[PDB]
Amino acid sequence: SDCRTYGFNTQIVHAGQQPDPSTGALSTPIFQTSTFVFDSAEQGAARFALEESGYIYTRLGNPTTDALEKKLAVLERGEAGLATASGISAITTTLLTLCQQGDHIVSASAIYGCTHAFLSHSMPKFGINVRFVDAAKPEEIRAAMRPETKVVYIETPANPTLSLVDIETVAGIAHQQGALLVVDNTFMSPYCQQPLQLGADIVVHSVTKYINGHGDVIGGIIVGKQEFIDQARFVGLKDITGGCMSPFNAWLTLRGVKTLGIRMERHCENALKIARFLEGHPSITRVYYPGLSSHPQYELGQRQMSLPGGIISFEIAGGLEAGRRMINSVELCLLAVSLGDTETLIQHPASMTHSPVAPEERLKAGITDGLIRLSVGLEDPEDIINDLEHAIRKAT
Amino acid sequence: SDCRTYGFNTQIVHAGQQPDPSTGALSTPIFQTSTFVFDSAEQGAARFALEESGYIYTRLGNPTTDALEKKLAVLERGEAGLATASGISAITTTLLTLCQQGDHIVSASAIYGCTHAFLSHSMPKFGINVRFVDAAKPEEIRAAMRPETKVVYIETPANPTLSLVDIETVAGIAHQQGALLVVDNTFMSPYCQQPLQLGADIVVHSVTKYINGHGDVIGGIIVGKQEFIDQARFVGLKDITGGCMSPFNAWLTLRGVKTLGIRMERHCENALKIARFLEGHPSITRVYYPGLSSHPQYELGQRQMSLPGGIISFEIAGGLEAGRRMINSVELCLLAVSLGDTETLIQHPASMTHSPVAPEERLKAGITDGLIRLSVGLEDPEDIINDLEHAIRKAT
Amino acid sequence: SDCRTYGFNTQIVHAGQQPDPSTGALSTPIFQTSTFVFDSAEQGAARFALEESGYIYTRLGNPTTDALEKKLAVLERGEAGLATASGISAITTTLLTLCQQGDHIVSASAIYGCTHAFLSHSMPKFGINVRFVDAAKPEEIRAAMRPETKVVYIETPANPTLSLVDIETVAGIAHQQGALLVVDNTFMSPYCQQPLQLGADIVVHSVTKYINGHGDVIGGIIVGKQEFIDQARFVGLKDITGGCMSPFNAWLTLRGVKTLGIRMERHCENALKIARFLEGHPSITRVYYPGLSSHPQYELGQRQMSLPGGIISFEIAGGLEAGRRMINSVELCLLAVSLGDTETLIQHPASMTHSPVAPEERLKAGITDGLIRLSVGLEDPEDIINDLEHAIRKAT
Amino acid sequence: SDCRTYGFNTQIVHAGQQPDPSTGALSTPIFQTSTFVFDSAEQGAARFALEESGYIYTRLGNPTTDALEKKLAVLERGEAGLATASGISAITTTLLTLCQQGDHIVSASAIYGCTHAFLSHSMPKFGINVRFVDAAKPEEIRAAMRPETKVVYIETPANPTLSLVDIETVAGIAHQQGALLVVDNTFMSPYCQQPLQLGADIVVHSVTKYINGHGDVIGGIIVGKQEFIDQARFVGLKDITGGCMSPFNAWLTLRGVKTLGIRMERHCENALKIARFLEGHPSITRVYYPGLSSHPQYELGQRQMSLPGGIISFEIAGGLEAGRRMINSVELCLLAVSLGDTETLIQHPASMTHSPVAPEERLKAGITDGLIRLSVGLEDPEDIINDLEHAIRKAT
Ligand SMILES: Cc1ncc(COP(=O)(O)O)c(CNCC(=O)O)c1O
Ligand SMILES: Cc1ncc(COP(=O)(O)O)c(CNCC(=O)O)c1O
Ligand SMILES: Cc1ncc(COP(=O)(O)O)c(CNCC(=O)O)c1O
Ligand SMILES: Cc1ncc(COP(=O)(O)O)c(CNCC(=O)O)c1O
Repeated sequence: SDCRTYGFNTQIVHAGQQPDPSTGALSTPIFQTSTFVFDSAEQGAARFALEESGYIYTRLGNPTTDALEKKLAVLERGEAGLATASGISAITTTLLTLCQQGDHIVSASAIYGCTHAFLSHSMPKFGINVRFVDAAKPEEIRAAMRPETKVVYIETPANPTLSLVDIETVAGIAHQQGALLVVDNTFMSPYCQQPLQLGADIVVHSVTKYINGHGDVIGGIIVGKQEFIDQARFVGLKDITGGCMSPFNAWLTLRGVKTLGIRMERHCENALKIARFLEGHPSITRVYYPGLSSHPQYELGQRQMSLPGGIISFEIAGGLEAGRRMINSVELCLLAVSLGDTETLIQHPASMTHSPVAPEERLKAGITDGLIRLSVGLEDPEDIINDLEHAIRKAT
Repeated sequence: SDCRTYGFNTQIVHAGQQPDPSTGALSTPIFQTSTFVFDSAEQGAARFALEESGYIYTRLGNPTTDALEKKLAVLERGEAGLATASGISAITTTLLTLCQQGDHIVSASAIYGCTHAFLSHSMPKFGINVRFVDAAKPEEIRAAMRPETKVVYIETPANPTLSLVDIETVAGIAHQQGALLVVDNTFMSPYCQQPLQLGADIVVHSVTKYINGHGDVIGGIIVGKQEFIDQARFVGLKDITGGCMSPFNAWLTLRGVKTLGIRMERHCENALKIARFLEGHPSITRVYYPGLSSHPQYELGQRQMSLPGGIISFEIAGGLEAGRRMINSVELCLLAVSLGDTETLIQHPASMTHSPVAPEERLKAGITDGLIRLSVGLEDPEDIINDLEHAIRKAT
Repeated sequence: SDCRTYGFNTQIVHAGQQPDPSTGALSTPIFQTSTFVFDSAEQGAARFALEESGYIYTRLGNPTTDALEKKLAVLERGEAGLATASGISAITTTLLTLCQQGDHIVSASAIYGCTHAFLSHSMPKFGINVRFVDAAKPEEIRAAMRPETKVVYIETPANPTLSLVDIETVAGIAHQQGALLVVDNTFMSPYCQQPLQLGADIVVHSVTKYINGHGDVIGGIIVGKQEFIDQARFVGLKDITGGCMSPFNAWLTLRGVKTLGIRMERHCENALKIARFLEGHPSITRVYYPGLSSHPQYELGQRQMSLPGGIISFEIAGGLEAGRRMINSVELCLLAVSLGDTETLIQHPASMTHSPVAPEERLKAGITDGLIRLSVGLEDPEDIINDLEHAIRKAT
Repeated sequence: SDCRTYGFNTQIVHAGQQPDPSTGALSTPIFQTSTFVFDSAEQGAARFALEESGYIYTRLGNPTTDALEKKLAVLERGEAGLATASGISAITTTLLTLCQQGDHIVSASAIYGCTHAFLSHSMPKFGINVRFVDAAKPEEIRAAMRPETKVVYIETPANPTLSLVDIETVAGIAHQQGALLVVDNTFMSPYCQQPLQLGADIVVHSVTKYINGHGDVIGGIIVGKQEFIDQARFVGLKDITGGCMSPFNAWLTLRGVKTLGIRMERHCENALKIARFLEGHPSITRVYYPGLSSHPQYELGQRQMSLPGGIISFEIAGGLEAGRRMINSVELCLLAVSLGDTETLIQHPASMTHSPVAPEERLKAGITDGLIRLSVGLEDPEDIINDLEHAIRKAT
């Protein structure tokens, strides 16, 4: 019995999971319990000093959460996993585990906004400095390293613009200089990109997105070597963020992840079609999509990703006002944040998430007035395309 | 329609809750969603800049979690609430919201061990110093204050020993010197003690314990003024710990809390009886219980608590080995950590949670070799007493 | 280890439940699985012929549902239990298990309306006849028996009017004449009335009401001898109604039932007060409540019930229109059906559930124009009373 | 806004669902409530007489269950839907709605065993007769019709052997003679076969199988004309079986069904490969699979099914003992009943479900000693094939 051995689809379905030993129940039971019962005083002391296995209390670990963690470790080719309340909590639990006052981080600039603020306004208040670079240009990463640099942090593709970061090249710079690479692998799952295999040390995910895939879990997951994971758990989560995952949330995300392979295939085949349509459209000025040949890092993309992903950005003819009109005129696509659910979602960070954010903040930070982000769900592409077509046509 | 007005039991049942407006559904629906849908671009921008109500995304807020938060705010007489993944996350989200490098905390020594470690080994790594005092002696609290002291932190009664801390007296010292009081109100719920009414600024709870009351939720809750809560939410939780609560966990804890008044009454009436039995027992050397007249702070207890609580500590004749035997000989009482569930739980932090923790660490830190902690559940007291009687008799 | 031995409160908390054997998890795990895994072909054949224990498939049985079933069997002093999708399904699964075409039932007239219709319009279509009697007059029960009478069916107290049925006296008539007694014990739980101890053969409950107690489960439970239960399960449920219970619903109802003893105590102490207030009110013409001395079967009530229950009926000065006004004027009490939740619920079967049901159907069937039914929740009685007082005053 | 209009994948994702109107919550909320609250007495009377919309009480209907019901109605091209506790309860609720004593049913012989027993031993006890025919030979269906025949009942493909039934041809015989056709569409979902479009009147499903697809829900669904559905609901379910569905079970099955299109595609592409491998294997004597050209009804299959399905039966060299060995020697495939989960499941109704069922009962009833049924999950086919190959090789 070793699940690391089977093909990747078999692993998505089976790894971390086994029928319940005392009943045969095939679905992983929801161990919705806060506490666990020891059968002896000495056994309670054994477990508590970390001297024996296994369970003590849900903040510390849980058999439902354990399966999910073993699964994701397997899919990412990591040694171990640690689930968390949110993807944000996967990132902060990681970096607050790795960092004390006086340390330095080097970060991609082109990351998720809530990650940006943690690093911008919160990290330095604990005396941990962060320097921001265009991670697409790995020399910038080298140029910002310092003796106190403990961690280099990246997302690929980069949330807003779908630019890429060469992981292997970034792995070697960070390592040469004594730092760990931490890669947020959220936009791809491990079905699409495996940063650990490229030399990264830690992978984090918002399991909220594709891994759960169903738009009803907020959660995160950390994957890395056993020694780091143990600290992330017994200190970072146990003591610092306390962002542990509900066993219900674990069990939903195990449910969600069974269909990861086939949902990724369909997300990505759908998005390719939609992107090609967007490219040919006279009212669309630019399309950002790793699967379009016109993508500046297309070849990089072809080597480190099995699939170009379910996310498309694009700019519409006429900026802010046209984008507003278009986003108000979709009938199928839903106006919401988050991504990686089975429904097609659309966001206009210009008329929307960044509207009373002064025009000059915006542009510096990769966002245009016409920029629309699409999360492509599992609908028939024709239906999405016709909805897009209608609303674009409406708006220009 | 104002629920702050009704009696305390009516509030436990009703406050924060109303039948679902589009259906009439009386149970608060589980909004197990990650995302929310805006009906306009401009409405999405309104909400996002904090310019209009209400929902955007579950890490930020959720209608299920909102009810629980409004309930607990009401019961504690606070302005607002913020739920969290764990009670630990309620504490760290609070103090990491209030503290940057260079700040000082003054803390009770006699607190929950995981809180102790956060303050001992983790807080100072962000350049935040913590000084530990016997909070039972409020002069010690005064004596340790500094110009950079931002927060005073206490538990009452104090987790291990059930010693008390005079909240009103501690409120005034902390305030006189420009600091906030933060009180962990976990061992009491607000049905028993309301620290905010005594002058505390922030109350935190592990809702895992009594508030949920059913041993199947890990969760926490923060209560305080709107201005602090907004920061705890939009920065501390959104950005730093990311310890948000599953809407399922919220909905269980709303379920759990309906019966808070009657479960507290029964916990406390049961525990009083058991404590009086323990007092009269020739093989029990000491009993720690706020409702026993021999309690050193009995009068303090009588003024700041409506009820003496569901927790008893006691020492058994013969130390470590007798306590081990006793704890291995109970048949009804369950050997487990946590407290405040409907089953009677018993822990022996000597033979157990602190066994390969060298004898000298232990004693300094209030723990004796014979010390047993009982969480008294909802069983018939006679049954618990006879189980206790049998096992004590076994062990000496 | 035998839970039939402890006091009744200890049993409510513990019976049917034990910590999970492979993990120690104290909360009963939710085995939300459809299927179970056998470790051998021969073991799969063993279980399937009923030749060995235990689990095969959730329609047939489940470890979560099993606990609830063992609990309720214990509390009712029955041999075994069988959970169901609804209380209606507990009744039909019972009687369709016990009855073929040509059989006869004798039933109380004063039962739940949906039960009435099953017996009125549905039972006879399968060639099973039902005769309706005032079960309050046990001679009427004797007078309607026939050689083909297989079952006598009753509710006590009787849903609408809170009249009672003498179980022991009805047990002996039914038995003398070769029939089983089936008692719907829903309005009481087993904490209040134990019909099996009085000589009844089968007890059914809508666990939707008090047993779950939290207004978020639809469910039912059957309790009786092992031999009948096995048929109810392997034929009646497996083959006929197929009304099996979700393991989630089981697990909520196990959660709900932990607090049964204390919720019943509070329901009943609250209702007593409210009933006495209603009695003294000049605008209330009649009050129906087993705990009022003016109850016609008060002594019967005193002998077969530990407590008079949480349900009050009463008539208001001025009939239909006054009752409508009153029910529209309550502010705390919620206008809804069902009963036995933690919120106080109020229904006016006159202006409401039976309004376009012609005035003459109604009166025959125990209902008056002014009749209001209150399900008394866990609010402060004073608050309920003042709400009642206000609205009554409004309405007359 | 009309979802009947979009392509079939768009419908799987969207139909029956819309963001929550008072919050925007994109996931359909779990309305885990027993009861609903009316805002007026008169509105409570309106709804109750069926005079206005909408909700009254979960046994009767629920907004979570409603979505699932509207979805499945849409996917099957029916007018309405009604969810149930089990697939068995979808069938009995249907036929007990349509049948009184004296009526006749004509049924396929080759159906699910639990359906068989209901019809064999239970239906006739209510004075409802059933005649069993080889539904593969539609003349046999004609030959058994009677003046009192109300319903013809079929499964296609037929659970054990995967024989087919020509729906259109059977529709016309049943209709010509004044009967309704009822088709159990469980082995296909509506993604694969739409019996209603072929002239059937009622479709039932065990949603336990493919529709939920995740092996953690027991549930069923009825689809048909509004007039029949209303009776199935307000009488058959409300009064007779009472097999209503938990809103949690509904919400899981809505979750499960989002991925129906892609899970069916993968189930069926996987199974085709495995079947072709099984065909070429010298130790496999017979393979039953609608997608193999050697299937006797291959052309029928090609016309009424979009896809040949995820189920394979086959016989192994050497009968009972070889099948036992093989089924005990699989390492990936799980030994369990049920089908249509994401894991590959295998059953040997010879050494197993029918072992102490005397050899002569068996053979009559289509089962051979060597017969193995495979439910093909979402693993890599190569992995399943190699596991099959190994175990077959083991066993012969
Ligand atoms: C790359 C990335 N990393 C982390 C997160 C944080 O995940 P949680 O919400 O679970 O804490 C997100 C969410 N980004 C939301 C999207 O841009 O709309 C993300 O896109
Ligand atoms: C007083 C107090 N505060 C905070 C916590 C932390 O709660 P969470 O486990 O939800 O993170 C605990 C738990 N103390 C466990 C008991 O001493 O066994 C506590 O007792
Ligand atoms: C006595 C009694 N028996 C059975 C039922 C049926 O229970 P389910 O709804 O779980 O199927 C009820 C519900 N009676 C609802 C009340 O009169 O408002 C009842 O009161
Ligand atoms: C065709 C068919 N119809 C109805 C059912 C009944 O479904 P429920 O278990 O939800 O009540 C089944 C289950 N048949 C199980 C399989 O043969 O292993 C079935 O295969």
